[PDB]
Amino acid sequence: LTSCPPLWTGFNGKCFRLFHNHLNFDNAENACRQFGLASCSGDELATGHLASIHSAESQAFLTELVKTSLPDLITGGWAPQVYIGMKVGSTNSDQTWTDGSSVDYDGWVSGEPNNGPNSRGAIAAGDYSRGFWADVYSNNNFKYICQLPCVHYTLE
Amino acid sequence: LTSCPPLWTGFNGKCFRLFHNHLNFDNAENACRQFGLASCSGDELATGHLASIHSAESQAFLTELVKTSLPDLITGGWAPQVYIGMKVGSTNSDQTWTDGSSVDYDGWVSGEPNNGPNSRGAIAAGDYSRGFWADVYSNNNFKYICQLPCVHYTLE
Amino acid sequence: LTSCPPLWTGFNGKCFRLFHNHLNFDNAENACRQFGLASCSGDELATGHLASIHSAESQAFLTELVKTSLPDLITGGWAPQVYIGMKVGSTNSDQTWTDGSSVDYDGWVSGEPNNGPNSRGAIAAGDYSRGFWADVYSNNNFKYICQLPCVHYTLE
Amino acid sequence: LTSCPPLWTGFNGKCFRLFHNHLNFDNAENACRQFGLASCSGDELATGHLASIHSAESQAFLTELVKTSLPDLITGGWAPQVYIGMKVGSTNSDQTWTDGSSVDYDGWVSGEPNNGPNSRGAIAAGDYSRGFWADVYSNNNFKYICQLPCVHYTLE
Ligand SMILES: [Ca+2]
Ligand SMILES: [Ca+2]
Ligand SMILES: [Ca+2]
Ligand SMILES: [Ca+2]
Repeated sequence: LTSCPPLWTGFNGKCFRLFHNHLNFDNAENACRQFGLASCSGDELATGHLASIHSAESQAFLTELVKTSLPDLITGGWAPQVYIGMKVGSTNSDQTWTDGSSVDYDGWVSGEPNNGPNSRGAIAAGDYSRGFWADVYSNNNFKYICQLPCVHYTLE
Repeated sequence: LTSCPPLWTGFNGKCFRLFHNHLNFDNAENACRQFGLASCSGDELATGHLASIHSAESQAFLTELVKTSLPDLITGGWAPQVYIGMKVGSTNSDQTWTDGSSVDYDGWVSGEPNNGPNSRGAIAAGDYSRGFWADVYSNNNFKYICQLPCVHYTLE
Repeated sequence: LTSCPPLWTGFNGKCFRLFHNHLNFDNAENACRQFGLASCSGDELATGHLASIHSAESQAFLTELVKTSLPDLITGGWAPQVYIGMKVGSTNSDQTWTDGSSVDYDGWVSGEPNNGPNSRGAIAAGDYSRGFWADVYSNNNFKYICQLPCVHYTLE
Repeated sequence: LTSCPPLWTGFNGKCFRLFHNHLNFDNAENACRQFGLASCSGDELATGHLASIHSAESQAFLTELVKTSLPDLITGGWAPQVYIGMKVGSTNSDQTWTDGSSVDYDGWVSGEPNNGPNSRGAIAAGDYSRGFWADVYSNNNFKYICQLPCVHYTLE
C-alpha cells in the first residue's frame, strides 16, 4: 500500500494524477514539473513528470485510471487519448521516458509507433486500442497523466 | 500523508473514491459496502460507506475531488450533485451519517435541508452551491463518493 | 513500505514493538491486548497480540529486531529469550498462535518444542539458538514482542 | 501515520533509528550518512543525518524513544547521553543542525550549552536532565539517533 498526497492515487510506490485540461506534449510535461520533492531543509531535489510505465501491471492500472475516470469519453475507436511521458526520436527504436527511467516495457498497440520522427506516446483508451499506446504528434492537445517524483530509501 | 489502495485517494487518514455510475441513495450506500476491512486471519471487521464529512477541510477536499474529477459537468447552478452519506429523518434535526460517525460538521447550503422527512445529502458542486450540501430525494439517481472503513490504532 | 504508529516498527504490513519489562506468558499476551484497532465511529474492532511469525523473512526480521535492540544481552547460549505468541498444547503438534493466525511456519530450534504440555515459544537470540524458537514454561518471566492488529482491505 | 523502513520508527513524517554502538560525533554523523534517498532512475538525492529536532512534541518523542529503548541505562543523573545532530560553534549562539534544518526549537537543559566552542548536543535521558540537551565534547563516544532524509512533495 502506497502513500500519496490528496487527489493523487498510488500504484507500486509511485503516485499518479490524471489532468483534465488538454495540453500539447511539451506543456503537459511542463505542467507535471510544477510538482516536486524537496528536502525539509528547503532544497528542491526532483521534479514530477509525465507518467512512465514499466510493466503489464503498471499499464493495466493506468488503463483503469483512464477508463474509470472518463467513462463517458470511451469510444469504440482510439479515443480518449491521454499523454504519457514517451518520446520517439529519429529511428523508431529511440524511445526515451521524460523522467529518464528506462524503456523496459513495450505497450504499443500493434503497428505503433509510426508517426516518427519526434512523436509522443499516449494511452488510447478506446475499445480498439484497449489502453495500449499510440504515437501522435507533439502539438496534439490531450489530457495527460503525471507522476510525482519516484524515490526510494537506499539502506545498502 | 495517507495510505490508500490504488485508484483511491486519501485525506487525513480516510480513503475516498468518486464513483461515476448513477445510483439511488440506497444502492449507492450498498455499492460502498462491497468494500471492507478484514483481519489477516480472514474475519470481516468493517464495511465501507458513503463518505461522511467532519470539517471545513474535509468538505473543501471532497469539493475539489468532485470539481476536478468532473470539470465538464460543473454548471452555474447546483449540478452536479454527488451523494454523500447524509440521512435526514422526521424533524430536519435528525441527521445521521451512514458510517455511524457523528454529525459534528454542518456543510449545508443556506436553506438546506428542506425536502424532509427522509431526504439525503449530496455535495452540489455547481458554482451556486459551491460544494455545500443539498438534500434531495432518496430515489434520485446520482454519482456517489465512498470512503473505505475508517480505523485507527488504540495505544491507549 | 509499512505504516506504523510512533515507537513501533513495521515489516510486511504488520507493526511490531519489543517490550522491555519481563512478564510471564499470560500477562505478556495481555499487555499486548491493551493495544487495539477501533473504527473512527468509536467501536473496538480488534486487539493486539504477541507477535506471530509466518516465514523465514518475518523470522529473520524479528531476530534482527531483538539482536539490535538488545545487543548487550546476546550471550553465547540461548539468552536472551523473548516471548512470541506460540502456544504448545497436549501433543507437541498442537501449535496455535494467540492472534488465531495459522502455524504455517516452523522456526523451532532443532529439538524444540520439548517442555510440553502447555509450553510457550520464544525467540532465543543467543549465539546458540541464533534466533530460532525455544519452548519454555508458561510462568517464566521474559521480554516480549507485540504486534498491532493485522488488517487488510478487501476489494474483492 | 508515517511510513518508515523496517527497524525504523516514525514521528510526524520523519523516520528515526537509535543506534547502540558508541561513536564520536563525527563518525556518528557519518554512520547516519550511509542511509540515503535515491531516485528510482538510480541517482543519490540526499543523505541521512543525526536527528534534528523542531518542537516540544518531536523532543518528547525522541526522549521516549531513548527512555524506552534503554530503560536499564537511565540513571538519576544525566546519563544516558545520546547524540543528536546539534553543533555549537564559537559564540554559544552559533547553533546549527547537521541536516541543515534551522534551529527553531530550544531544548537545552538549564545552563546548556557551556562547553563551547565546538561542542555537540545530546539528549540526556537521566532523570535529572529529563531528556533535554547537554553539550559535550566532540570526541566523547555515545549512542546516537539517525533520521532518514527528510522530504515532502511540493504541489505548489
Ligand atoms: Ca500513430
Ligand atoms: Ca433540497
Ligand atoms: Ca525447551
Ligand atoms: Ca555541557
